[PDB]
Amino acid sequence: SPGIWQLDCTHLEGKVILVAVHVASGYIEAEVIPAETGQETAYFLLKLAGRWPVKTVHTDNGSNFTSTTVKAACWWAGIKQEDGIPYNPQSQGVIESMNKELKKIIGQVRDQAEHLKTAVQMAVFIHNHKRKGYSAGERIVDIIATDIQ
Amino acid sequence: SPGIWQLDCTHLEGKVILVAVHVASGYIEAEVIPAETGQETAYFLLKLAGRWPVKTVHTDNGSNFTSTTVKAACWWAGIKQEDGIPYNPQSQGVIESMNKELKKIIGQVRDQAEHLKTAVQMAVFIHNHKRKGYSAGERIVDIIATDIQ
Ligand SMILES: C=CCN(Cc1ccccc1C(=O)NCc1ccccc1)Cc1ccc2c(c1C(=O)[O-])OCO2
Ligand SMILES: C=CCN(Cc1ccccc1C(=O)NCc1ccccc1)Cc1ccc2c(c1C(=O)[O-])OCO2
Repeated sequence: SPGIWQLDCTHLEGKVILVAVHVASGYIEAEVIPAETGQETAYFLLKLAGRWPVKTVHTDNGSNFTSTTVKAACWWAGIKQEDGIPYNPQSQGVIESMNKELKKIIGQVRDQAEHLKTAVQMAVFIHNHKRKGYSAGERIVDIIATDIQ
Repeated sequence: SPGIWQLDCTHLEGKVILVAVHVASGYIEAEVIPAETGQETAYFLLKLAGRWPVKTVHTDNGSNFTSTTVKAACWWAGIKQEDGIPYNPQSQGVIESMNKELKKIIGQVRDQAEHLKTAVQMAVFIHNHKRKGYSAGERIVDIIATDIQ
């Protein structure tokens, strides 16, 4: 549970926003890329796993699941690459809700940056600090610290 | 001190590696950029602060300290922007040592990636996971969790 992340890909302004969600906390990391490729996805996971103890990744689609570059990054970083089949139906909904919330925040900050990537990082900030009470940033640290002890 | 980070800029292969060190743990995040500008430094800090509770940043040089874009990002993200003067002489040495260790790791992984940015993320991964016994990634989580509690 402390080590499980889910990949999520959403679109805006003709660009792609790749998101990793820490399932147990709702904490996120995201980046803007021109298109979702195996190489972009691989690099994103390598970044993520150098930063948090990533044990398992539920990939966002079958192409990233199949991708030999994505499998190579997961091998490199010690990550168990799994499919993203929502055996729990509530998962599709949580992710769609998350994409809608993130797009809302992006629109609230959109005029504060020329580039979409800036707005996306502002939205990540607001999302992770939003007190729900604890924030997602607080919850991820507590979950992992509890795990280490 | 759970919220204090130090910026560090180093060079390799005619490119710039921008590093943020979490002082109390030695945990790092880094990126490759073509040149250190205020815009690049501002964007990097915005990413960092959406991911960890960044309270204070010791800037790496006077230009980033002066930079109005860097000040604007620190304002946006709630970061107290400070100078980086090593009033403590041991700070120079610690950072110099980290740069040499990071470059060493980059050399050990260099052939496993075409692009320097890939090698740099591999190096961040090895650095944050190295047990010295706890790893820097373990120490940062514990420091911040204790703080939240
Ligand atoms: C001259 C700086 C460039 N602009 C100015 C701007 C243009 C249009 C609207 C507002 C602003 C503004 O000053 N917002 C406050 C602010 C500044 C920095 C960080 C957070 C908030 C911000 C910026 C900086 C670094 C970046 C960027 C961008 C970006 O515009 O996307 O993209 C990659 O790294
Ligand atoms: C087909 C992918 C391209 N290469 C292949 C390669 C070229 C030269 C030497 C080795 C390799 C190799 O397969 N290493 C294993 C490996 C693959 C992925 C992640 C970690 C380790 C890796 C790569 C992937 C994504 C990226 C990259 C790069 C990069 O080469 O820098 O840069 C930004 O996103």
